[PDB]
Amino acid sequence: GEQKSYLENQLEAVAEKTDAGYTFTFQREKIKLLDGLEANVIKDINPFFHKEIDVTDDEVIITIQPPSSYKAFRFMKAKDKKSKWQFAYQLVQAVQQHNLSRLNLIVAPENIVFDKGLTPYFLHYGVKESIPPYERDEERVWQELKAAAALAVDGAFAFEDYLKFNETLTFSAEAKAILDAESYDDLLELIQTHIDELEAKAKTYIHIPRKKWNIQRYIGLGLIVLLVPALIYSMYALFFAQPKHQAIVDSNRAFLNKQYSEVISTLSKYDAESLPESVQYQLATSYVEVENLGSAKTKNIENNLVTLQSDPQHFLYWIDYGRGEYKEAISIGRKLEYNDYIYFALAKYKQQLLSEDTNDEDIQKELDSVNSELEKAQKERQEN
Amino acid sequence: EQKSYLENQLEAVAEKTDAGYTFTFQREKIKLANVIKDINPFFHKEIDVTDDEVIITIQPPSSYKAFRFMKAKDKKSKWQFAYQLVQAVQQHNLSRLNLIVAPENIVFDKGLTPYFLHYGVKESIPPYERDEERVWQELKAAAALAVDGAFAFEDYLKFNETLTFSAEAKAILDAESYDDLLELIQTHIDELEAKAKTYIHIPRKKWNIQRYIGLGLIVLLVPALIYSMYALFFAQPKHQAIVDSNRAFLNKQYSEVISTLSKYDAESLPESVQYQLATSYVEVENLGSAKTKNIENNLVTLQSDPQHFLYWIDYGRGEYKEAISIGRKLEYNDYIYFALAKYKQQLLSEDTNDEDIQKELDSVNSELE
Repeated sequence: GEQKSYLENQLEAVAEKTDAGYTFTFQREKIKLLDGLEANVIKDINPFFHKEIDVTDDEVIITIQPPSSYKAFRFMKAKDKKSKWQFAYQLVQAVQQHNLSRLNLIVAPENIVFDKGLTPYFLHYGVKESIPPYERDEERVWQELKAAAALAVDGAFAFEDYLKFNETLTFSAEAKAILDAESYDDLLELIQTHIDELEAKAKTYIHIPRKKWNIQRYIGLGLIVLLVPALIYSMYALFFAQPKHQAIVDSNRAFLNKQYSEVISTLSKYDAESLPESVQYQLATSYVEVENLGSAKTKNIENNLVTLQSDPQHFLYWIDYGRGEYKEAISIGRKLEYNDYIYFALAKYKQQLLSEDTNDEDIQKELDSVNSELEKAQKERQEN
Repeated sequence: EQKSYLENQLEAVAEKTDAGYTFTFQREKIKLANVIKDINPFFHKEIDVTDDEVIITIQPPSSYKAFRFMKAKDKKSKWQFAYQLVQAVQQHNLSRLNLIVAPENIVFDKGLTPYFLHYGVKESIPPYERDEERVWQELKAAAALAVDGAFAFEDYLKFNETLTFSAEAKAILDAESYDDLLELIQTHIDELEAKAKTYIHIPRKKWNIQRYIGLGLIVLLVPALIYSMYALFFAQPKHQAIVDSNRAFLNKQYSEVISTLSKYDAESLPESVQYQLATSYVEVENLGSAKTKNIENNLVTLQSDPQHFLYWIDYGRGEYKEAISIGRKLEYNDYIYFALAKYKQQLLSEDTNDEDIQKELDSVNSELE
């Protein structure tokens, strides 16, 4: 199924690409050479293109060899949109600027080659009443031009789709604009606005080598993963660690001045286990002092139970008792096996539970646990 | 009043009015120009012959821009324009029309194709005759001006070994033929396309926003890192030292208080910590039981002048000249005499050539008697 191209069907010629150049072979019957020149006029358009004409008793072979750097139309499809619209602007201009009277155009893709400057060139030209296209056909050339421009810019369909079946196929917005042009200046203005819009868009863009762009991105992301711990630590050091140091300085100053109530208020927002053992000692002796027990009872606690060399559990007991945390202090008293710590905290816990209503079944169960231990220790301490 | 290159070569005044590009010559230098209308028929061309002037007016289509508008385009467009400029000169075949490849004579369309405004006429309008060598040098200078743009047209055209040209400008100006020059431009176009493949394209607004975000992160990270370094390596070890010396003070371990706060200056420590450090220096001094009792409950107390703490820390650290000044400030004669005596002992056991020590020893002995 050797299906022929548009150029081949229109001229009734075989178009091929050999090492010698582009071949356009016609039948002698369809070529009228009435002068002596043998279609010598075709060499007057692109003198830089090597042009040969072979006339035999039954065939006419035209050979066009453009410079090696010139590429066939098919190589436009892979270029960028800016280049496509520049090629289409220059393709319309080359058709519009054609003035050679004896030479007739055929705007087909198989007939176009372009240079490094994206300028299009036609390989085969018809000769007036000699080589097809025999006569000028402005309407045929106009429709060929809009289909070639649409094929080069859109590229969604083949040249014959844009050219012949135009009122049947759902074309692109860019291709419909090209194919619906009513004049050369209208199409040139349509193409110019697309070039102008692309050039304007490109001006608002920066072009960075991917390696440089990527290293700047990892630098920026590295700054973020370094700023989140530095900010979080700074917040802790400024709003938690620094005011704790000043509180430890202030509570240690108030302790030396026997201002036991001031030590309590200065360290009131801190948990006993967060404070150092020496600070725990000072807070516990301050709670013991503020408790206002007997002179002899206080003397027993301060030099036998809550000393700088005693179990830090003794400090935790008096801080819990001093902060109204009796259920917590009772557990500490049970751990140290000190029955006086258990009984003295159980008595205060009973009053704390008694302040709560007698309609909370959890409070009544806890109050029944306390009352049983207080009546057990009273009969034991009074006998032995 | 030096004119432009085009003006000096043709002996004409070149201007741009609303009617088009003006090229006015003197009647005497114009020899009897309808051939001028055969190159760009799309350009409106008029010739006015006055009794002493010939004014040529070329009006290309509105969309065509002057040579000066290439400078703001991208390098790829500048190379493509140069390619088509070399081709326009190479393809010029009209025998009676002569070229002048000057920037003030070139315009270009949306497809970057260059066009010449004024053409000379054979033995009629300058350039009167063809000059292939002048045209070749004009072309390479115009191509170099359009592509490089670092210097003016006359600098590239000068063709002298005086100006240190760019590598691209030198390549264009050193071309030996039209094909050598076209191929030279082609490899530069091909090398630009290959370089473009390794590039990412970010909208300038997006790239600028993240640059200020990134710079804002740096101005926020330097104070956060510096504060974190201070809090971790200076503020935290000082808090632990204050905790440790306050624990040792409560345990009557006066020598331990001294060694815990030894790396800190007395004025950097809080007043309560200064008190504990001073009473520790007083205790370590090992004075009399009664003498120590007088100091601890009359001079170095939690409610006394912090200068008393500074005196005992200076005395305890061998800073006798500093302690003497503090004793003089508090007007306490016992603080002056007791520090002057230890300063005399420090000066003793050094050398028998210290006249400054003998003068200081004579000052202390007179006040004690």
